[PDB]
Amino acid sequence: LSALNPELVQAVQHVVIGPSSLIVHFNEVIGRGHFGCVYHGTLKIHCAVKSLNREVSQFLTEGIIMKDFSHPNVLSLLGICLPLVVLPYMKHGDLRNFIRNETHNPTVKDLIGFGLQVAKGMKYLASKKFVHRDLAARNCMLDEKFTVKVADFGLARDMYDKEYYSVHKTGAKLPVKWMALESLQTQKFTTKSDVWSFGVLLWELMTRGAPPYPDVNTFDITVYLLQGRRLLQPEYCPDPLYEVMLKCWHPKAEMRPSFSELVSRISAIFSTFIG
Ligand SMILES: Oc1ccc(Cc2nnc3ccc(-c4ccccc4)nn23)cc1
Repeated sequence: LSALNPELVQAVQHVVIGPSSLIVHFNEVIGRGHFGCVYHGTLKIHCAVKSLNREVSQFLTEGIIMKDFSHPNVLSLLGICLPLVVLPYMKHGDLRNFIRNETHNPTVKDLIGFGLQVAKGMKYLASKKFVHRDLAARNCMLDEKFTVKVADFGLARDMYDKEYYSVHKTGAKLPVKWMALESLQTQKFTTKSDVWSFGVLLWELMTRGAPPYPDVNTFDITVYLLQGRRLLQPEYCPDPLYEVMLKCWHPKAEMRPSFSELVSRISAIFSTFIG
């Protein structure tokens, strides 16, 4: 109902996909989230179609807001099929699996570049006052040109790897090993807590997808961090990039670099490498 919407009525025509335009292939699964499976689709362009099972006014507004976001390093929304979430197909899947995959071998320069692309995507999102809440390598994806896109947000938001989410008093399922100290304490999320997660993501990139804090159990991470601890420097992580990570994990949220600063600092480090 258009009356239930604000003044975003004129935008509904652009976000809605007619069921005649979309072919969905329920015999080929390309992701399993807690809210539903995602399937190959044809819209002629290749797409990913997300099922939602395991207010309509609010669902449409979320889609309208999301479709307006456009950056080469942010996963776009193609539209909603009245429902089914229609996303661009990502040939190379999520970033964590890609870097753990022994088929491909990114160089250190390639890995830093993935980091830089994430930073640009987050710089965009931050400029729109959008807090991600769940930035991690598992939640970024690569397309056919190996272009990295910040994903897992808006209508695409889900837990795509349940192992890394812990049940809280609140009952909330939280990615504790990617969370800023203050978020673990208050469960509030800010752009500055996204910056903390970004630091962990950089660590993931430089270890080619190692799990962070393996010998720490769940919410004991707060105890671990408060002992005066941070993730160790990976072998092939350049010294200045480790300094960047430590800045992302500053105990004072407001002292952490902006995503704009991260793009600048990382572009510089990236530029020193060949191949
Ligand atoms: O080709 C595509 C496939 C799935 C999606 C949905 C989606 N949106 N955001 C995210 C973030 C992570 C993952 C994901 C998928 C598999 C394994 C681990 C994580 N999926 N995802 C979009 C396009």
